[PDB]
Amino acid sequence: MIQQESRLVVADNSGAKEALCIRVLGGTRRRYASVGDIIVVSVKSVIPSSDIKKGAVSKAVIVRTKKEVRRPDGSYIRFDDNACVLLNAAGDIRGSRIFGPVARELRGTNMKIVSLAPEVL
RNA sequence: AAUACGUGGGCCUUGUACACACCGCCCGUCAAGCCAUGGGAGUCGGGGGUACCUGAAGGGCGCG
Repeated sequence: MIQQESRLVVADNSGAKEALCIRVLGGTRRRYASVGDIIVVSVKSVIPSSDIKKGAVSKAVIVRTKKEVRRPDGSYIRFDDNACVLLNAAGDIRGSRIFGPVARELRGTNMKIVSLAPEVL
């Protein structure tokens, strides 16, 4: 459950550390985004000598949600943070590593290259 | 014919920042062209220090 002005951890090896959600894409008055949803972000903090600049508007895919997500088999998963991965214009990973676990729902989001993740839960 | 003869050159000394020689040299501002370098709301880095919190391996100390 991520909305406009929510702050997310950036869970890849690109320069960004924190991001701010500008917009949830997908329709008029679409309020919330969950794992596997695409959002627009503004980069809030970077590491020194970062490829991406502070204040850069970018796209991202949500990979971890504090609010729990329901699976059709009656199971639920929730994480301790809210984390996203930045994307380029083509819709591909901007970086090369993924830090922390990612949700299993990302397999079906045509986002298979996040198989860089240490563990898919 | 008239009319009074007293008010630019040479010699000696002196100063010189001139020696094409005072029709000389020469300062400073404004304007023009290149070069280097100061101040500045801020903003971006680099490694070191202090304190705190976490904390591997391997010894020590009493499965911690």
